[PDB]
This record gives sequence, C-alpha cells and structure tokens, in this order.
Amino acid sequence: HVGTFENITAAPADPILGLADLFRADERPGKINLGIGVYFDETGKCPVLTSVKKAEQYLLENETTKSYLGIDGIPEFGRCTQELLFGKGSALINDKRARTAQTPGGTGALRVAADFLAKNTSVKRVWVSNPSWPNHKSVFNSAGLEVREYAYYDAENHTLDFDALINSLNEAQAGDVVLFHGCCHNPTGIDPTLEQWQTLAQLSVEKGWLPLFDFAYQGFARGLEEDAEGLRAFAAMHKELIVASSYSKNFGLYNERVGACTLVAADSETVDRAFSQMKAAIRANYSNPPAHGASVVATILSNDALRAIWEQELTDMRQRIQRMRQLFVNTLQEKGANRDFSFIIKQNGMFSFSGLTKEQVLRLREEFGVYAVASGRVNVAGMTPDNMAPLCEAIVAVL
Amino acid sequence: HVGTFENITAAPADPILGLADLFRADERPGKINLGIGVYFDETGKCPVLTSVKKAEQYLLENETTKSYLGIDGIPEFGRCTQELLFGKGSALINDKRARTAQTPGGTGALRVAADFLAKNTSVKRVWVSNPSWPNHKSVFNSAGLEVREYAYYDAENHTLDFDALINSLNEAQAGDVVLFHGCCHNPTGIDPTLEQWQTLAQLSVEKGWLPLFDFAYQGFARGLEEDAEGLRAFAAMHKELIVASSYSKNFGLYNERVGACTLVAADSETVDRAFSQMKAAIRANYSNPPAHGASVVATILSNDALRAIWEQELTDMRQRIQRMRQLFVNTLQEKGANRDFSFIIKQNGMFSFSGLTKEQVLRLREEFGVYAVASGRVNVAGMTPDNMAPLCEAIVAVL
Ligand SMILES: Cc1ncc(COP(=O)(O)O)c(C=O)c1O
Ligand SMILES: *Cc1c(COP(=O)(O)O)cnc(C)c1O
Repeated sequence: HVGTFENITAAPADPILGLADLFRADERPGKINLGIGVYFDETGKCPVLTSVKKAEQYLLENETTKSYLGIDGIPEFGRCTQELLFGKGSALINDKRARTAQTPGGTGALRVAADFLAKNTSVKRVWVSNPSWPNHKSVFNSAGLEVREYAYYDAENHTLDFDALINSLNEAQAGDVVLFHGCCHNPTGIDPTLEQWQTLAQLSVEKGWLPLFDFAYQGFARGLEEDAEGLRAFAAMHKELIVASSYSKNFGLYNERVGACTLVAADSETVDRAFSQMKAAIRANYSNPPAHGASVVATILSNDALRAIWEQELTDMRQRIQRMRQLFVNTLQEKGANRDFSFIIKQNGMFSFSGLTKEQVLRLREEFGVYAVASGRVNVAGMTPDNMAPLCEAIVAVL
Repeated sequence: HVGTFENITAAPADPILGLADLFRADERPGKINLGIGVYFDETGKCPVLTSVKKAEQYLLENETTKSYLGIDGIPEFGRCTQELLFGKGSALINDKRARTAQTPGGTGALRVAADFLAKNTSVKRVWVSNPSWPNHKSVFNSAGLEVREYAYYDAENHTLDFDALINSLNEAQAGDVVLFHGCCHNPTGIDPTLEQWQTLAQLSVEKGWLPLFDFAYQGFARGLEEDAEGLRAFAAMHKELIVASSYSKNFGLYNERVGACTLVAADSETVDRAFSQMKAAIRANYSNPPAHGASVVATILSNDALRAIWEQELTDMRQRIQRMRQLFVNTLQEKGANRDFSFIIKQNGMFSFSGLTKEQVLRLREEFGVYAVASGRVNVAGMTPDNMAPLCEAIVAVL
C-alpha cells in the first residue's frame, strides 16, 4: 500500500510570485521590488482607496445578512459592469444579448470561461499573445484546452509587430478562441491603435474566431471609455464574444477577488441558454462568489458621489505612473545610460519590458537588491521619487 | 459562420439553489423556506453574528492595504484551522505533517482537492455516501473523477445501515478516495458513533483508501471538539488524508466564501512537495483567495474575548435547532399526524430526512407554499415558534 502522494513531482516557482517570497527574505537594506502587479503610491505603499473605505463603512452599518448570493452574484454588479464595458445605451444591453457572472477576480473569470468552453462547446484551442501574462496558459490548460501563441512584440523597435501578428494568426480556425488584452497589454504595455483594433475586428469576423477579451486594467491607459474602444469595435461586429474583467487594479481591491465573466450571444434566448451552463460550471467550482469586494464596487458605481471620488482616485493613479515613466527615462540618462529608453514613454499601464536580459535581471537582484521578473518586466508603479536614483544607478551598472 | 453557442443545451436547475429562486418569486405572504442550509433565528431572519460585526469593525479601522494574499491565504487562518480540526498539541501539527490553503468556501476546497488529485496522482474514483449533498458529484465529475456510491441510510428504520456501508465499500480499491462527512451528515443527520468511526479508520488503513473528510458543520452536533472525534481517530492512523472544511455555517459567513483545504502526508517533505502542486492548481483557478471573510475568522479565533462571544453564539444556534426538532415532533402529533416522527430527535444538525415523497414535497410547495428539497430534506433551522403550526398543518394535510 504505497502512498498516493509519493510519486508527486514538485511544482516549479511561479514567475511572478516565486519572486515575491524571495524578496521578503532578502535582508539587505534598501532593496527595491519592481515585481508584483500592484499599484504603489509616492511612499511605496499599496493603500486602500478612500472611496472603498467609505463604501465599506456603509456596508458595515447596513448589511443585515451574509446569506448566500446567487450563483451569478450581485445583480447590480453585473449591470454596472456591462455599462462600463459596452457603454450606457449599448445595443448589446438593450437587446439583452449579454449576461454577466460575478467571479473571484479576473483569474476566476478566465477559469469559468475555460471550464464552460471545454464542457459545452467544440472549442479545442486558445490563441494568446507571445508574450502574455504567464497564468493565461495555466488557466486554459487546467480545462484541457490547447494553447497556441501568436506573435505580438517587435523587440527591436519596442513596438507592435502587426504584420507578424496577422501572419501568425493565419492558422487560427473558425471556432478557435483568440485572446486579446483590452488595454495595457501585460507585459509589454503596447496596445493596438483604434485602426488596428478595427482591422482585427474585421479579420476576426471573416475567419470565424471567438474573441475572448481579458480586461484587467480599464482606466489605466487613457481613461475608462477610451480604454474600451477596442472591445466596443469588436462588439459592434460580433455575434458572440466573452469578456473576463477585473476590478483588482482599478479599485485597489486585489485581495477581495472581484471580477466578472460576461457572455455575449446572438440574441437573448441563446445567451440565457448558454449562461445556464456557465452557472453550472460555477456551482461545481466555488458554488457562489464572495460578496464583500463586489458589494463595494456596486456601491461605488451606483452612487454619483462615491463614483466621482473613485474616478478621481483612478486618474491620480494613472497620472502618477505616467509621471514615473518620464522620471525613469530622465534619470537613466542623468545616471549615464547610453541605451535609448524613450520607448518606455510610449507604453501603457503598470508594466514595461525593460529590454534587460535574464542575466542582467539576475545581476540586479543578487548584486543591487533590485527585483524584477526574469522576462525583464518592471513595475513602473513601484518606482518612487525616493527609490528612482538608486534604481537607475543599478540598471546603468549592469548595462 | 454558425455560432459556437448556438447548440448549447440548457442546464437543469440546481435541486437546492433553483428552489430558492422559486421561493423568491412566490407572492404568497405565508410561504415558508425549509430549503437551503442557512441558519434562521427565532424571528425568521438570517442574522450577522455579533462576533462577526465586531471583527468587521476592527478590520475597517485597521486595514491599510488590500494587496494580494499569498496563494494559500492568511497564515494565522491556516494555523487556527488546523488547531480546530486536530486539536491544540496534535502530533500532525508538531510533526509539520499538515498544510492548509484558505479557499472560497467548502465547495472551493472540494474542487481544489479534486483538481489536485486528478492532475497529480493516479486517483480515478471517489466514493460518496448514498445519499449525500447533491453537489458532491458535480464537483468531482467536473475535475474528471468518477463517482461511486456506497450504502449509508436505512430508510425503513431511519438509521445508519452499518453492515450495508461496509459491504458496499469492500468494492473500493486501494488508492481510491472515500468521502466522509465529519459530522451532521447532509442530508440524513445520522453520523457514525465513535466506535463506528474507529472501525472505519482501521478498515480504511487495511484497504488503502485515501480519506477525504468534508467538514461543513463542526460545532452543530455536540461541540467543536466532540464533532472532530471521528476525524481525529482517522488522523491517528493514516499517513495521508484531505480535509475540506467550511466556515459558512458555523460563522454565518456564507456569502464571503470562507473555507480551507488541508493536506496531510506521511512527513514534512512529502506534504510540502504535494502542497506545491495544490498551490499550482489554485493559481490556475482563482489565483488567490478572498481576504475579508477569512480575516474575520482569524480575528475571532485569535482573540479570546471575541472567541468566547463566538463560541456562545454557536452554542445558541445549536441549541435553538435542538429545541425546534423537539417542537416539530410534538406539534406534528398535535396537528393529527399518525406516523411516528421521533427519529427526527435522533438526527444532528440543520437537516432531517422527513420521509416525505417527491409528490408530497411538490404538493407542499404548490398548495401550501412550504418549500423543501425534493428528496424530502427539511431545514430544521428554518423552523420558528411562529411558523411551526402552519408548517405542521401542511405536512399533515399531505400525509
Ligand atoms: C456537506 C456539505 N459540503 C459542502 C458544503 C458547501 O459549503 P460552502 O457553502 O462553504 O461552499 C455544504 C454546505 O452547503 C455541505 O452541507
Ligand atoms: C492581473 C491580471 C489578471 C488577474 O486579475 P485578478 O483580478 O487578480 O485575478 C488577469 N489578466 C491579466 C492580463 C492581468 O494582468
């Protein structure tokens, strides 16, 4: 009677999280963490938004029960989500072509979609960008879906390689899923222009793809409505699509696990039929979703006063990151870098590829106490006026 | 192109959660909800516990960040969970043989265990009592495991059929998983005696089963420690086991999704190796767990003054249910029932198997507005002094 657990092989280190335990252990003073994807403020802290604290006080005074939510969560949460993604007065909403389930984070939204697709459709293949968020492949593989990669980044020009993106998707067939980042591509910060989004929307229709949008950073590129232009171009042309969205970053609600999976089909009758199977996939996973984070979002979005506070806090975050992008480039020059880092200014969101090699990312860590993901992705929101000069001196030393 | 969603078949209703939907829509003022397993107080409400409101007020004023938890959640939540399960000073704890992940509810803990087994071991079959919670089968089937049923309930004598149980399980092979309810069996309310638990533990070892304990009602049968006696007899003999526990009910934190998956192995090296893969399965599901409800639990169990308040609140819930069981049986005789219902006094927890047929349950709903599960399972914790007479009048009218 051998043990069931004896033949188990240890799992490797998570590329984004295996770094953060290694940082908490580093006993050297002045270590700098440019790793995980949370926003920091000017003091190097990840604070709770004021609008979130106000909403939580209201919930504390007014909640009378913790009784289970429905499988698909708080109804007002789904309605507010659809307005954010598609626009108030969107035809998708008036025609009742969309259904939204509240999920545990954006990751939970991707997993719910994966399980739904694997069990209820003939989907076998998901196409994701090279590079992408590393957990994309793990989520879809957990449902038994093959993940293929399409070309995306021109590492010479630090730009979108649009010709190669098109050519690399030539073999994506009708009924394959193609995954797009809605804005603030993770990790490159390079997003399609509006004309490129429109080109992709037309191509997607002709080839019969099922688009799946991962929308974790709405509001961090240009603004809430501007950042959804690409999704709304797809939505104007497609009968069917899926949107996995996250409120982890734009509400600073990371650890409360607040996301949404939104299904769109040709008509009300079809999406309700499909959504009933998505609810069955949720029930066999975590049963029903956590209330606290989504109650906060629904409260803020339903209250004109709180929503005005939140939108300003989101603008404040967006502008800080842009300020840091400029300061990073200026300070690298001041500290003597001869490589041109000006592409950094053109990139959107929290993350840019620095262009550093795994070998330089390792030298920064072991020699200077500066922590970046081994792909060379650095979190610009982890940079402050206080840590920018040491950080830049370190990069310049390993160049 | 024909749509990917066009030919999806609609999912059937959940036998528990679909009932709740019907109950909401029912416009009759006298309707009575004996379906879903939530606790109601003497006034028919599902309250937030006082210990929980106090912990939530502490969190509101002292939380400074919502930054992601680690994949396995709050460390103190895991330590407190193991103490509750195995007891302060257990050798599993001092030998470092146990690892706990915070999960989204007991359901999420079940799905995480199932995914982990399916993807990292040779396990193929899970054995589940007949009857059991209806969602057990969906969770294990959705992870790719086969579900087999073992005998349990003697429907004529309203008792545990221990000879049938043991002969059923002689077909379970070594390396199969056998699922046990820790206490307050759902739906029958009939649990093994300590002497039967000890018989099963010895037998489990001889045959090479991997025990999986589902522990959603610790404290609702006799007490916190007494309700863990059967699990602790297993933990005394086995090299390996899995416990999926829930805080939904004994903390009234249903909609915050608070549970734990606890892995036990032969030694520290093996459990950490196994746990590394469990973390991978979580990362590919919901990434990391929701903080609010687990933080409430850990605040309460970590503070003797809050813990004392909570323990009294749990005792009060347990005693109120015991008072309704007696009131239920006495009132049925007063209302003209000629059958003996005294077996309800011998059942533990929220649920009693009433012995009503599907046709009688349907008639209770349609004609009297009394909602029970089609199996005839009734939630005693939904009974109150005020609704007892009409409820019993309805049941007598359909006998
Ligand atoms: C036996 C059993 N297992 C699991 C669960 C699920 O617990 P949770 O709501 O925390 O997911 C329940 C509660 O409904 C239960 O009765
Ligand atoms: C961070 C991130 C997620 C995960 O969002 P959570 O809400 O934390 O689960 C998903 N997709 C992308 C592209 C991300 O950057």
